[PDB]
Amino acid sequence: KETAAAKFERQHMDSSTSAASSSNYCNQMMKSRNLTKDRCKPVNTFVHESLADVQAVCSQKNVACKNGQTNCYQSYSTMSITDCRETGSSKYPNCAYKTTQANKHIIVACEGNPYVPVHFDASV
Ligand SMILES: O=c1ccn([C@@H]2O[C@H](COP(=O)(O)OP(=O)(O)O)[C@@H](O)[C@H]2O)c(=O)[nH]1
Ligand SMILES: O=c1ccn([C@@H]2O[C@H](COP(=O)(O)OP(=O)(O)O)[C@@H](O)[C@H]2O)c(=O)[nH]1
Repeated sequence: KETAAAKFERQHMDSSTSAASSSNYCNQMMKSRNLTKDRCKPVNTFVHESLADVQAVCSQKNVACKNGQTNCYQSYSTMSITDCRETGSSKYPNCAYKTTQANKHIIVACEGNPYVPVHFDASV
C-alpha cells in the first residue's frame, strides 16, 4: 500500500523539469498522477526541486499549519513550483487546469520516523 510519504511524492513532486511546465502541464500532470481519477482535484502544487531538498524542509522553519496543527515547515529558500487550479469550465472526467509557474517558499507538513513531508500546505 502507498505510504503517506509516497503519496506526497506522487501528488507534489516533479523533479524532472526546472519549471518548463507548458500551458498544458497541469492538464497532463493532474491526470497521470491520478489526481483526476475519481474527481477533479481543485488545487494542487508540484515542486521542481530534488527530493532531498524538499525532504530537508522538515528541518527548516517551523510554522503553524493552516488547520492549526504545529507540524508545518517553511523552506528557507524559494523553490521552483507549479500551481494547478481547476478552470471554471472544467467538468469531470474532462478535468481542465490553469498552469502557473512560480518561485516561492513552500510550506509542508511532516510526520513519521523518518520525519518526511506528507502534506503540501501552502506557498508564500
Ligand atoms: O497551495 C496549495 C494549497 C493546497 N494544495 C492541496 O490542496 C489540498 C486541500 O487543502 P487542505 O487539505 O489543506 O484543506 P483545504 O485547504 O481544502 O481547506 C491540500 O492537501 C494540498 O494537497 C496544494 O497542493 N497547494
Ligand atoms: O496540516 C496538516 C494537514 C495534514 N497533515 C497530515 O498529512 C497527511 C496527508 O494528509 P491528507 O491525508 O489529508 O491528504 P492531503 O490533504 O494532504 O492531500 C495526513 O497523515 C495528515 O495527518 C498534517 O500532518 N498537517
